[PDB]
Amino acid sequence: PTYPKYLLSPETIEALRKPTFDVWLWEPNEMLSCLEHMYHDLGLVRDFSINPVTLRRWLFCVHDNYRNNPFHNFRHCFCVAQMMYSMVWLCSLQEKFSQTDILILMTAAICHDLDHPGYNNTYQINARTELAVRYNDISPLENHHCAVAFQILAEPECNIFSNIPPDGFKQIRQGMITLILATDMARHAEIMDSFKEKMENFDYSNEEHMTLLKMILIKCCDISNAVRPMEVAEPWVDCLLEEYFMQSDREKSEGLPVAPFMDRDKVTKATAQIGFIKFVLIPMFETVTKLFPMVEEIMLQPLWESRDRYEELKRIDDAMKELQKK
Amino acid sequence: PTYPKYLLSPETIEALRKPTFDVWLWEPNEMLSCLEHMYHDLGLVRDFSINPVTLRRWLFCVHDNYRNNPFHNFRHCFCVAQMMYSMVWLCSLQEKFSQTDILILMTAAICHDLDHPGYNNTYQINARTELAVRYNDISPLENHHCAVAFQILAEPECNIFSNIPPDGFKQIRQGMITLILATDMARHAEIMDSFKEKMENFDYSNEEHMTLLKMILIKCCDISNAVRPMEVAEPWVDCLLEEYFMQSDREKSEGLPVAPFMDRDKVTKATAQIGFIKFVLIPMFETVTKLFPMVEEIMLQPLWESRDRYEELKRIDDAMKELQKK
Ligand SMILES: CC(C)Cn1c(=O)n(C)c(=O)c2nc[nH]c21
Ligand SMILES: CC(C)Cn1c(=O)n(C)c(=O)c2nc[nH]c21
Ligand SMILES: [Cl-]
Ligand SMILES: [Mg+2]
Ligand SMILES: [Mg+2]
Ligand SMILES: [Zn+2]
Ligand SMILES: [Zn+2]
Repeated sequence: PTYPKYLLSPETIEALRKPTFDVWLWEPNEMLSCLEHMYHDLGLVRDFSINPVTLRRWLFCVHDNYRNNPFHNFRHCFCVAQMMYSMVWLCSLQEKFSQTDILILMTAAICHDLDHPGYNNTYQINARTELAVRYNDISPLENHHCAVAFQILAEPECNIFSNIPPDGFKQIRQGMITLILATDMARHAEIMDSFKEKMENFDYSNEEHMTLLKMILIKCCDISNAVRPMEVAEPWVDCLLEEYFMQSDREKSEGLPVAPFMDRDKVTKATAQIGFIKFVLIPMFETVTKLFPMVEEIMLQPLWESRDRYEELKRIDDAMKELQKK
Repeated sequence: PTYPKYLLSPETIEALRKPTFDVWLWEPNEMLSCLEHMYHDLGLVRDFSINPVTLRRWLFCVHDNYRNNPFHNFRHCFCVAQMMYSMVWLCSLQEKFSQTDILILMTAAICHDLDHPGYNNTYQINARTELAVRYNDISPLENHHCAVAFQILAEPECNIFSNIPPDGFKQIRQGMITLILATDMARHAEIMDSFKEKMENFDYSNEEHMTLLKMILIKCCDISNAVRPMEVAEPWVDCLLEEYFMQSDREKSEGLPVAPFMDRDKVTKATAQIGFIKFVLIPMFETVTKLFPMVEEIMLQPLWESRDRYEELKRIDDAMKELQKK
């Protein structure tokens, strides 16, 4: 009568293009079909002569190399790449960007957290891990993500880039690296600044302007959870906090600095979200809206709502804990 | 390491181009992935804007509409379509045919036995079945295969021709009808003569000449299982005879006429093959070799070897019956 799960119904194909898409409904293989579809639908399979079979193997290998972390997992990977896919449609990015650029944006989005250990850079550096030693305390996680990405692509079976002349590869690889390395939150302010600076007299044919825009785009998708509808956004926060508490417990247990923002004893869902939405998320999207007006209605709207929802929740949190003493 | 069965190895993708391909090793879902690969690899998806998912849904629906016959089943249609794909490479057919021609050839190969009951035309006509009545004793099975083919494509989610302009559709539809109908073995000698007549002075840009070549090609692929290595060829013969025996049993049991060549009592495997190879297969391929010289060494040769092998088995079979029969 009807078809297997991995064949996407036309309703799904439609919803995939929109930020309201419910990421929680799907299972690993379903998600892999979606990612696969994105590559065809954006015409990347066509313009880069990607063998459609290689692509499936690549996607599967990528899935294997994500870990069973509360937040930094394949579902998140999928979530980021889906957001990226929405923005290509919403902002008509194919008008402003070459196909190469779109290829870079999508691949980097899929790859950006490969083999995340579930503990942040500060953990690596303070605990003097293999990765910190290997990368000399310079964005060890992001370097490793990027290294794993190209290890997968160096494998013949998984090499979606096999039909691209060497000079194209070099350009793609350089783009991915920049993008994946830019997801390190430590660099946030720096990148924001450079962007804001160039944002004063922006030129779509100045390569350094474009590079920064791509950087901002991936950063946007990276932390775009709070942009999604409340039902979808809310569980992600719990997962993130779960991961943070796991780290601080270890850090406490081994005698390493604990970040207050990760401390089980100091942190509440609302206080965590409020400053983050208000001071990191909102300003970042505000700046993007100057280039793409539609972003306000689609991205800023629900962020404002989330801000208000969490501010109100804090009032509640405060009133309740006040009650329990005086 | 561990890729699912339905992700085809690069070795598999490779062997798919040769007529030595072992059709028996594969589960339905793998056979589906192979047929999918063919449409991409030949540029059919590209040149006809076939929605990659619709292709998959279409293939699945086609699968659903094949029956569980000993011979006339989905593995057979896969086998036929795989042989056709080999022809395209072996004989460099893309230098001779439009992409529209290829699409007709592939699609008709896939659709050519849809919903086969396991009883041939002679059975339908003599038993006055519903199909024989519907089609007035004119190639009733083949007509039925077609109708199902187009009933499948009439479903929007299965319609791999959605983005083909109406003229193109009419042209494809006409081609497919001609080819599927040419698979009725009652017409074999008629078609051979027409082709041989054209063969005296063959014109690659005469439409009548090409229509006939395409008819011969589908006919070749249809009975081509006999051209594969012994290990692959022989089981098919047992399957066909199972179907034949099932029918002749019914015909005896219902007082209908029985064809000698389908008779449990009159037929040996060896004697059936020798006859078929000598008076149907070899002459057909011999005349095709005059247009495509490479066919001799890769079809005709295995056929000669086969004919010799079965001649040996016959000597041994005869000796066995010389011990029974009282
Ligand atoms: C406060 C900030 C440095 C830590 N931080 C973060 O890095 N990401 C990605 C979040 O989604 C987030 N939410 C609260 N804090 C967060
Ligand atoms: C009965 C059999 C020896 C003849 N025969 C046949 O008629 N068709 C259609 C085949 O595909 C086939 N394959 C092997 N023999 C075959
Ligand atoms: Cl506001
Ligand atoms: Mg990260
Ligand atoms: Mg038939
Ligand atoms: Zn991330
Ligand atoms: Zn057949």
